[PDB]
Amino acid sequence: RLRSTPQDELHDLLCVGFGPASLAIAIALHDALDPRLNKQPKICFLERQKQFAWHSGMLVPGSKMQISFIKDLATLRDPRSSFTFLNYLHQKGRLIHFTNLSTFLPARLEFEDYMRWCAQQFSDVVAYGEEVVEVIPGKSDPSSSVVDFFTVRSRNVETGEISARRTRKVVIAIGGTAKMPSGLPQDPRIIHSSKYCTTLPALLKDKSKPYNIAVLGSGQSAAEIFHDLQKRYPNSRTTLIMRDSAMRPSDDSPFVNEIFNPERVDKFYSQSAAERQRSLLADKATNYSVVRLELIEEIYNDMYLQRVKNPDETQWQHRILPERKITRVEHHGPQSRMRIHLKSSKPKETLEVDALMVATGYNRNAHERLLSKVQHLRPTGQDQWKPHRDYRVEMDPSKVSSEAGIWLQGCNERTHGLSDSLLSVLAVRGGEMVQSIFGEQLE
Amino acid sequence: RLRSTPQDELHDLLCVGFGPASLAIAIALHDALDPRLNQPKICFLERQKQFAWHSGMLVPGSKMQISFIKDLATLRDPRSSFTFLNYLHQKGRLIHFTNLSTFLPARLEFEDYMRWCAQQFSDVVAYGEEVVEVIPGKSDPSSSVVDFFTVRSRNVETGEISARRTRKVVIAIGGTAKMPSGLPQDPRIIHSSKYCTTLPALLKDKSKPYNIAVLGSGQSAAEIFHDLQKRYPNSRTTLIMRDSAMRPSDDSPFVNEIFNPERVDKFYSQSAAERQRSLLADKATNYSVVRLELIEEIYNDMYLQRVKNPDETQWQHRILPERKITRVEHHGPQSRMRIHLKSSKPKETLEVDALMVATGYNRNAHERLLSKVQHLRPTGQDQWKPHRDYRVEMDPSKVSSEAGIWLQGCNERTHGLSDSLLSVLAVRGGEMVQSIFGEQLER
Amino acid sequence: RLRSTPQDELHDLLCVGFGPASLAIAIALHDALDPRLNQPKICFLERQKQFAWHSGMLVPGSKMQISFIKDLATLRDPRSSFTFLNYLHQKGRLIHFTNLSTFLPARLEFEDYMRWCAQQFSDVVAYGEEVVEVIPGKSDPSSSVVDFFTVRSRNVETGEISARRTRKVVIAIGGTAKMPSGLPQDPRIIHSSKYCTTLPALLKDKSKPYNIAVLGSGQSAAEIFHDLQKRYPNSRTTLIMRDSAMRPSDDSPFVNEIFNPERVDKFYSQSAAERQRSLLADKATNYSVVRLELIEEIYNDMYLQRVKNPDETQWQHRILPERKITRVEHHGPQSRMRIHLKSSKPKETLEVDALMVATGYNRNAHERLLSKVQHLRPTGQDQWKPHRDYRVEMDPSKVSSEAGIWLQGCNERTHGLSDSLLSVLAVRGGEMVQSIFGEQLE
Amino acid sequence: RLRSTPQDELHDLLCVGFGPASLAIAIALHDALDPRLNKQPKICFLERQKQFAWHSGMLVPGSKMQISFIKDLATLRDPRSSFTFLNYLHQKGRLIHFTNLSTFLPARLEFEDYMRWCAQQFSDVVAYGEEVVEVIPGKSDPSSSVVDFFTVRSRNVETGEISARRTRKVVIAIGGTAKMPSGLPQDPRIIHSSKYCTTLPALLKDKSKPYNIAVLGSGQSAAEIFHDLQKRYPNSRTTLIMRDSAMRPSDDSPFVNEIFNPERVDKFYSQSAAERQRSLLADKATNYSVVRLELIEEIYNDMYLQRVKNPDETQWQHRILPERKITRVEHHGPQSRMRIHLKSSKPKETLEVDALMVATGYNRNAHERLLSKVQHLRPTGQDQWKPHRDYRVEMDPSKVSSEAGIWLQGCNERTHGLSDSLLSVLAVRGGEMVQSIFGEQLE
Ligand SMILES: Cc1cc2nc3c(=O)[nH]c(=O)nc-3n(C[C@H](O)[C@H](O)[C@H](O)COP(=O)(O)OP(=O)(O)OC[C@H]3O[C@@H](n4cnc5c(N)ncnc54)[C@H](O)[C@@H]3O)c2cc1C
Ligand SMILES: Cc1cc2nc3c(=O)[nH]c(=O)nc-3n(C[C@H](O)[C@H](O)[C@H](O)COP(=O)(O)OP(=O)(O)OC[C@H]3O[C@@H](n4cnc5c(N)ncnc54)[C@H](O)[C@@H]3O)c2cc1C
Ligand SMILES: Cc1cc2nc3c(=O)[nH]c(=O)nc-3n(C[C@H](O)[C@H](O)[C@H](O)COP(=O)(O)OP(=O)(O)OC[C@H]3O[C@@H](n4cnc5c(N)ncnc54)[C@H](O)[C@@H]3O)c2cc1C
Ligand SMILES: Cc1cc2nc3c(=O)[nH]c(=O)nc-3n(C[C@H](O)[C@H](O)[C@H](O)COP(=O)(O)OP(=O)(O)OC[C@H]3O[C@@H](n4cnc5c(N)ncnc54)[C@H](O)[C@@H]3O)c2cc1C
Ligand SMILES: NC(=O)c1ccc[n+]([C@@H]2O[C@H](COP(=O)([O-])OP(=O)(O)OC[C@H]3O[C@@H](n4cnc5c(N)ncnc54)[C@H](OP(=O)(O)O)[C@@H]3O)[C@@H](O)[C@H]2O)c1
Ligand SMILES: [Ca+2]
Ligand SMILES: [Ca+2]
Ligand SMILES: [Ca+2]
Ligand SMILES: [Ca+2]
Repeated sequence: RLRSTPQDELHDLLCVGFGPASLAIAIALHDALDPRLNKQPKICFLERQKQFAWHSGMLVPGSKMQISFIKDLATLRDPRSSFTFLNYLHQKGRLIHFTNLSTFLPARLEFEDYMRWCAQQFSDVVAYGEEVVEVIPGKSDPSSSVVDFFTVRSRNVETGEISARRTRKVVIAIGGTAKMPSGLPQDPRIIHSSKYCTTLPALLKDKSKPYNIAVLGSGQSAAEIFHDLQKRYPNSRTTLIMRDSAMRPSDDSPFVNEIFNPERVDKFYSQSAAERQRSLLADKATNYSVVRLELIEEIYNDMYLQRVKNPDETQWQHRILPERKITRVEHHGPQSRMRIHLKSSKPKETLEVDALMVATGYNRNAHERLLSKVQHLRPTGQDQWKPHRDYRVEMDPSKVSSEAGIWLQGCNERTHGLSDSLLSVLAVRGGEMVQSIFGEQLE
Repeated sequence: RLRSTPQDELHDLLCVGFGPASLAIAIALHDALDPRLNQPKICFLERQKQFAWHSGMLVPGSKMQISFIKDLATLRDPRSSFTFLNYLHQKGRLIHFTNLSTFLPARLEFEDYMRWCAQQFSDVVAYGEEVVEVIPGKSDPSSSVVDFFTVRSRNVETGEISARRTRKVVIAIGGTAKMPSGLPQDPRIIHSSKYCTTLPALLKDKSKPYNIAVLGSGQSAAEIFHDLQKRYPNSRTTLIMRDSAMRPSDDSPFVNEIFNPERVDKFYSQSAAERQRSLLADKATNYSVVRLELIEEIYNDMYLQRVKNPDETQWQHRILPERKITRVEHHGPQSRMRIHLKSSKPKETLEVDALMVATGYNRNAHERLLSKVQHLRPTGQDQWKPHRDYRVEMDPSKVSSEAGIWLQGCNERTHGLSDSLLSVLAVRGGEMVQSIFGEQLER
Repeated sequence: RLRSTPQDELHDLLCVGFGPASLAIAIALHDALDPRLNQPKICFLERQKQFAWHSGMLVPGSKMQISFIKDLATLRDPRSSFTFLNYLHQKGRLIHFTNLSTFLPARLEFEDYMRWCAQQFSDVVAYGEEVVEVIPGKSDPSSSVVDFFTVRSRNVETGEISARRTRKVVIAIGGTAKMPSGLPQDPRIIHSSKYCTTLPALLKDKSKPYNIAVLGSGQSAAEIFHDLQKRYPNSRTTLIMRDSAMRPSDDSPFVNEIFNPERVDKFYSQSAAERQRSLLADKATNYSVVRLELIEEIYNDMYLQRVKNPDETQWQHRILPERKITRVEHHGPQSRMRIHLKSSKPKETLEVDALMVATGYNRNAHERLLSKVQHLRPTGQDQWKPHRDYRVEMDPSKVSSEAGIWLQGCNERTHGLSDSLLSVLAVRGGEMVQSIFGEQLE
Repeated sequence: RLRSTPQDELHDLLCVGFGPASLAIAIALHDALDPRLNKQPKICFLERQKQFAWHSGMLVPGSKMQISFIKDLATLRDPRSSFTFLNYLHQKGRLIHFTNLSTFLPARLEFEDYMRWCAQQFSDVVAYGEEVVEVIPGKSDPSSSVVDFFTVRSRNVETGEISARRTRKVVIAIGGTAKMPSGLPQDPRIIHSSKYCTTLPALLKDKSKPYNIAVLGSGQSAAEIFHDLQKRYPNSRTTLIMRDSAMRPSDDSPFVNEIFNPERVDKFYSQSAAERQRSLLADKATNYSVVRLELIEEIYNDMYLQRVKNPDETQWQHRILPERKITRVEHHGPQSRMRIHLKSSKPKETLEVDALMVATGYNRNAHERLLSKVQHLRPTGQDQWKPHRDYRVEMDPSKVSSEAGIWLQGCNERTHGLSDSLLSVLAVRGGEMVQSIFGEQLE
């Protein structure tokens, strides 16, 4: 229903990224325009992938959502929305079938399809294959001392051509970038977890071959990869390398998990920086460096069966090496394998591996580089973009028109809480964003 | 949305009973008239003084036995405003229920949801009306053809009789208590359906060492037996069952596809012999079975008695399996009742202060209620025959086409094990609205 | 420590079979001989070359269906050296098993536990011996009374016949494959009991798109159906069942009291009518049922196919309910058989490279084995009748009291649903040692 | 089979305390003397309580063990022992019935009965009702300057009379003592969790009275008390006061829990003090200030039901006050209720309560007072007892004979790991203790 804006027109809103966060904004805008639900803006979305896809590099077989399907992209804002997960199922003729599953945790493949089904209804306003590379200040009058729009430049991921689009307002919703240990070198055989399903098969084409494959880390991504490798490459020898002493379980308990409630964002944001830092630390185990207990137990059971076959752990096909860090990687010459050097992680062993899967998490700072050509518009003394409660970043008012602005989505954990980077509050936050950006225009 | 019809007018439809089945029809009619989602003269008569859902069995901790997705609207249209999720959103409780991580709300909570739905229809529901007669009406003195029905109800407070005229009747009156034959009439012999409303009046002192027997081994018997040991901590309770053990309900996913709304067509279109065979083979999904978790809790309570005393005969709370009651003897209120037991195979004497009889329900009450119109059935029929759309066969030479009677909730034999449950109410509500109002709504 | 008896001597007891039932007797005799806890001339004959527990069905990930406490000793004496926990302690694995927090070891692990037990009786077990007949013996040329038995066994690898003489015999030979009568004999039609041992030799290319059918809907059919989809990832598998659905086994605690060892006394004393009715009423504990967790796993795999394609007819792996096989075309050089299906209610065909037949077992094989002594039964018996202590009725005028035959594992009709399982083996082994050797040990 | 030594004789070993730690030693000595298990020392145990009892003040209805029954007092050392939990069940005629329970976690009540069954076989070497008060040095030749025995002085609970027993070797196995926040005054209405079942009923006799009852803390003891009070006093208003933001789940994941393995004691002890501290910190959530998830979920569901009835948390019968600390208690005067003053626990609110349950944990320092009169025998420069791997404390060899010594049990978490104070390694540690104390004597 949302109609396209011509590429060279002045947009009202341009969103960088079309993952769940921008999709929830698109959905919330649709719903706010729906006479059936409420009491058209010139909008477009740029997405570097060639079609909608949700962490496709980590769609390992059997992987599940880590959040109740009720926390979809609409329901917590309005269960009557056409964009609920249950309505998607009903449109697919699968609602009763999903009901008989008796699970709150769909396969990630299914929840990706739900979001693909939503995203297809916005295809007229999404430009796929466009990687935004810079955002530059615009002036309607060149002799004005005030920026009143932004030019967003994007690179065609197939041809390299640079496109430009003008917009009053920008949303940056680009998720995370791979965090690599600084000491690891670049090599086609060292692959971050985010590119597991998508590039490792190309590297290791023979599923029956006895590859040596190592996994670095001990959070959910590492555990899913380590566990999947033993099925994907049944004759491989896999090694899980972690600096902790053990995989530790994610905190799914209900009182702790109320920090993810949508209505907590007001209170979290109003707290002092010192309190927000302490709170995030105390609740870290709900999300970071932890594994769903059910997957830990599965891996533990697999280890036990190896113990039944051979009591000597050093002889096991699949091994966990706890409290170790990689200190050196040899990787030159035509030989297939790298030599990983391991030391204790407390305050030498070597391994010959065909590939090293690096499951060491994500950073959420890439908006600083994307926004570098407008960062002179920030107030003096800021080395970082500062979002208000409504996610609009602070601009020097002598330099930027009140009609122009930039909002950040998904990189605001420090100011808005641990739910900021997840699916947890997207339905409600998308509704807040539509009111913040479009509210006056709608009325 | 549904406006009252003056009590004197010729109604389009009168529904007898305002339990979940009739409520689902009201909701389906509301949704069919809702321009977001897509007036007849309708009224409902309910004997209870307000909406209430097996209030006599609202024992503490009792839970739904069916996923909340099978509420009164979602399987027909997840966008409906009458979904359980939207009810939670309207109550400010949606996020809190999400953190519960359960498909099975407390029965108390699901009653409040349906009561919240029911309040939307307060203009078209007359509470405290017990329907006692359905009378054939002939608007033409010069024709013996019946073209409407007069429904007579007795007000439970005044006892006055009121009459309403309607073209069509829905009979949606649930079940009546099934009692073993030959029990004496004694206020201390109480059917499970009146457990919460009658037993506390009879046994007022919660600390007294009452002897309380429970007859049966299905879900009602297990919930009552388990609850009595908490409600009367010093009581001596006895579960009497003719089976050798409580058996677990079948909640496995392939078997339970028989409850899918789209299976109604398939079940109906089978011969009487195959329908009868089907119901028998699948009986363990519903009848004479207990949810495994409750079985396990009762078993653990029994085990703890064994820890304290190895002699089962001296336990406070006991199960007497493979027993039948030969008679319940009484000598007035001055003394306990005496339950005489023998083997249920093709002996004990119990002295009790009350006998909870959890022996299930019959769904044949519509036969008495419709006795004054049964001469309009085709020659030879001794029971009402519903077609697929739930309308009973009438002799077409005796009843007009504008007049009809439908049955809801008593049609297991022709429509499947889901008929008496919540399982297909949302979808069946939609079909009923089509069958009864479809043309009227098309014009 | 059970010492061997010279083969030509007259044994006190000869046991046919060395599966868990006979093994539980050996363990109970060992424990009865141990003054720490509290020698007859005994020998066991086993057709397999070593101890093995349904090796043809040791599917990856398959689990015990009974708590490890019902091992081969604990319910009779938790102090026994032959408990599962002591075995783990001896293996250095007890703390590691504890951390699993499960009552259900892998079948592979429980087999190893019983193998560890069985290796301690190697002095009294002859493997590779298939018993073929039991013939009566009369040690007195002047009396017509049978007072011993000769057990004749064919060596598996040499085919040579050996004769062993014994006063008492135990038959503990488990079950035989039950096949639907209308199926023909073909290398591509394999009973579930030979899944792991026979199917790989027939279907050698783990990556080829075979069509593989599975007949039945009990635990065996479910385990094979689910496993085939991993073992042959490109196969098209089909579960053919005459019921409408896989149904869950009853593991609920009151019902499962029927497996309690002390229940055998009460069950045995019931009438034949009551025992038959009782067995029927409790059938869902054991027969034609699937553990709920596995049903749900199979259901979830079906659901994921529906996510990828809503048309069930085009799914890789399918279930075909309320079907019966009316005909199999298997003659010809074509690698695939054609299966003809009809409704099982009182024209579709499948072309398959193999049909796995998971249709259960019979436990009547002792009738053929004992045929040369069946004239010793009392008149008017067409079956062997076990007493409570598992000794079969013999005509007193024909058989001396110091001679007898006991049956193990085939007495469900008289001793209850626990008879064929591991459930009462520890306790039953103790009772058997008392019945067979009790007067001898006192 | 262990026979009494006359009270006035020189014992080989005297154990202070007869809880699970001392009982495990008694069991290991018995097994070491059994020719079945391995092909008599003068020993006595002194126990303050009148019979064996295992945290009887916290035997709340429904409380369960938090460790697999396989970790009983013998099995991990020798599954053949007559003192295993499975053998105890067999002796009681309950083994099959417990098997049908399908649980690794007996009721605490049942596990206490198991240990009482073990303890009663040592009744000839245990003096109950004896509170040890001091350990004093002994010189068999008083003119010499070498200590070669110890006199253990104990107060008879019934008569207060002091008796003295002499021994070469002493074991201190006295568990923990109630830890109270230093700011709380002494008052009969302020009760530590350790005395909940035994003292609170004496204080609040009428189970139907609407008492106000507060609970301080958020570990397992606070959760069990908070949950139990709501059943024990159905009309009470209970309040859980915690300085954390929420109850947090205990870590029962299997890799982490390998720290409780008996064979890990060697690994843990052989680490530096820095690394022992760091590791105890990393694994703290297995044991301290945490609650079993299933209990958290049950309390959460009870709170949810209150919310169904009334969305305003301030009106709930039972409430949780997070991030609070008690700053003042008013408790002088004849009024039934104390006034508790609360403030935020972050770096005006009052409650009036009939009682305050203090679930603030335990200290394990009480051995230092009992050994004060021998702490001059430590080597020069120690102000704390230093146990070696085999749990014997370091003595100055020029002052203490090699045939005399003191061992500590249960208070050595610092040096021996998180399992030290639990049942986790008692079977194995008992065997080790028998070898250390009586090894040469038996060989
Ligand atoms: C493997 C994995 C599984 C997860 N599972 C869950 C879960 O089950 N439940 C849950 O609540 N959360 C989960 N998360 C957390 C995750 O962050 C959210 O699920 C969600 O993806 C966040 O949405 P988003 O739109 O903020 O970020 P993303 O999903 O990362 O989306 C960002 C988008 O922007 C695009 N983009 C990036 N840079 C540019 C650019 N320069 N120009 C144009 N486009 C660009 C990317 O291609 C991407 O599509 C998971 C995270 C990972 C890594
Ligand atoms: C204790 C109990 C618990 C159950 N729990 C579940 C569950 O968790 N999930 C599930 O799917 N099903 C459950 N059921 C099955 C139950 O039948 C349905 O939940 C549902 O109540 C059926 O709805 P109904 O409108 O058909 O009948 P009812 O709910 O019985 O309602 C019929 C109505 O008609 C009224 N009535 C009867 N006679 C007259 C008259 N002469 N005049 C006027 N009014 C009359 C009654 O007062 C009542 O309000 C349960 C049944 C029982 C007994
Ligand atoms: C696939 C499968 C899985 C099962 N899993 C379980 C479980 O987890 N828990 C449970 O309680 N029960 C289980 N059962 C039931 C099973 O019957 C028992 O576990 C157990 O195997 C019975 O032991 P048995 O010794 O009486 O028979 P078996 O285990 O069958 O042993 C019989 C032995 O006799 C031998 N034999 C046969 N004929 C001769 C002959 N003529 N001469 C010499 N030797 C002969 C056989 O080789 C065999 O070794 C399972 C059954 C099957 C088929
Ligand atoms: C409420 C609670 C529940 C617990 N549940 C578990 C569990 O389920 N699993 C687990 O692994 N651990 C559990 N623990 C940990 C607990 O420490 C162990 O269960 C166990 O109690 C340790 O035994 P111990 O003998 O070292 O100390 P205790 O059990 O404390 O025994 C110490 C004994 O010494 C006696 N004593 C003390 N001082 C003197 C004196 N001066 N003179 C004479 N006698 C004295 C006491 O009377 C007492 O009997 C629990 C602890 C608590 C508080
Ligand atoms: N199925 C799903 O829904 C799914 C799947 C995957 C991930 N996720 C979610 O995505 C988010 C990220 O999870 P993640 O596992 O990818 O990342 P993560 O939680 O941040 O874990 C990163 C792991 O790598 C380690 N690590 C980080 N830097 C390291 C370094 N320089 N050297 C050595 N080790 C290092 C970390 O150890 P330290 O803690 O010591 O730094 C940790 O073990 C989580 O919220 C997760 O739940 C969800
Ligand atoms: Ca949860
Ligand atoms: Ca289910
Ligand atoms: Ca069970
Ligand atoms: Ca665990």
